Amino acid sequence: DRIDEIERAITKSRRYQTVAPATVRRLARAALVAARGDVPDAVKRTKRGLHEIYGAFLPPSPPNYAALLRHLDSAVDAGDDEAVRAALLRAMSVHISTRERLPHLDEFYRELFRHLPRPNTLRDLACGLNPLAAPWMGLPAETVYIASDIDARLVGFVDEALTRLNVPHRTNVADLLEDRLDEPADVTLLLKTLPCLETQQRGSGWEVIDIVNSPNIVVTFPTKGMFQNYSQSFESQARERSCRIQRLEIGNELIYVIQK
Ligand SMILES: Nc1ncnc2c1ncn2[C@@H]1O[C@H](CSCC[C@H](N)C(=O)O)[C@@H](O)[C@H]1O
Repeated sequence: DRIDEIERAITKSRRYQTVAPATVRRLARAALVAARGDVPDAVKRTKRGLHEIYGAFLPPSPPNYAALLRHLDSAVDAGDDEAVRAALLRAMSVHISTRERLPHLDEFYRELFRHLPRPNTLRDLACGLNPLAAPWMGLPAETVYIASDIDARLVGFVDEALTRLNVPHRTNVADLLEDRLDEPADVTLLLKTLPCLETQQRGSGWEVIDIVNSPNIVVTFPTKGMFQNYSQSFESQARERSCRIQRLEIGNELIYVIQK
């Protein structure tokens, strides 16, 4: 019952009302045991935990997605590609992490896909608002975009955006530390996610990379001794598994293209 109680408080009007029930329950269980059974403290622990992995990237209250979609529609309707891209850039900027890549979006994907095969199915885990980029990805017309994150409204908005861009897609609310990763996908994107997973569960980072059913994985780390920290640990861990990888650095992002 104590977990249900915590969750009820975590339906946290504003910030965490639509976070994946699976994520709330996982955090609440760890928080309860760590809080010595004190629900009030368990609630604070969970809330704080949610801010670390989710809340920190988004607004104090849910973003105004309706307005973001409205602008998207006007552009798509007016058949103005410039307007569509402008509306997409504006939307993606609501998510703090995704916002950091916008200045290097074209270089980022132009280069990234030169090191990848032409995908039939692109999976974007802990996607943030990244899927809204794509017109920049030069994806094959038939490519199916599979995106997921930890918030239903964010993911639900990613779905509407992809629908307006007429991009074949499927979207789900999935927690990388529990949900399945066996669905086949030619390429999987794990952009600026590992650090967050490691914080939630030590070692989870590479456990995900290993089980993800994709022969091609792109793992990135934010750069803004952050580059040193991330490049050293990841690279030692890779050479420790004889993983074939190609390193790149675009904008404030350290990129690793993993094959097999
Ligand atoms: N356990 C978990 N499972 C899936 N996504 C998670 C997660 N914990 C955190 N996230 C998500 O991790 C993302 C990190 S920020 C990076 C967002 C996006 N990948 C981009 O590159 O721009 C957030 O969107 C957050 O909601």
